Amino acid sequence: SNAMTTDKQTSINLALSTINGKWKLSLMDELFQGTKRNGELMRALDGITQRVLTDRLREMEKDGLVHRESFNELPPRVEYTLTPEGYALYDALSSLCHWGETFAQKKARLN
Amino acid sequence: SNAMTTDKQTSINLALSTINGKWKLSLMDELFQGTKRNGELMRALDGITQRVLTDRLREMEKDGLVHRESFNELPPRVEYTLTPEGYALYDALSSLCHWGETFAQKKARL
Repeated sequence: SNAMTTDKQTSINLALSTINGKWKLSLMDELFQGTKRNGELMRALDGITQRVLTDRLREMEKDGLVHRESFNELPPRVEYTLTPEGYALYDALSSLCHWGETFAQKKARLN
Repeated sequence: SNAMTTDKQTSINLALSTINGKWKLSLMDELFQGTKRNGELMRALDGITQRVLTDRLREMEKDGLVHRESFNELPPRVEYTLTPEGYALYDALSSLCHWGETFAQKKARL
């Protein structure tokens, strides 16, 4: 928030720790396009195992980034989405991404 | 920009690498409100030596984050500010920071 009482380094670090784990950025990219079922994520993310996938989603749900909704259907259907904070972190990361893209292109141009 | 051709992971890591150097987040914070002289920065950052203050500022200038302005007056003086790129990276880190803050606060209430 840039509140003067907030230690910036500690809270940058804490924020990154929720999203820096293997697959998590890819997972977030998939959920940003829209609601996803387990099988869709299994297909979209090449070489991820179901054990790794559920582990990731569990951590991300815990951290408040991913919402898991179960539908009482025949058979039940489980939807994954980004939370509001999930979307907010997606946006912060896209801004950094945009920064690093511009910077890397300047380096290539002047090298 | 989330263009089809950009790897986001690599882009994020590159941005972070420019400010992960010790002191740099703090320098960038001191420069936000505007122009700073070497002595002001020295006094604001406890334990920084002139040597590493100059080393950081030089790296941040090379990375296009910091502008170094030389004034040719009596006597000459140098002033440091953030560039538009520097401000753009600062904004992006602030959004990240805000998120960690909300997260720690939520954790604290529980």
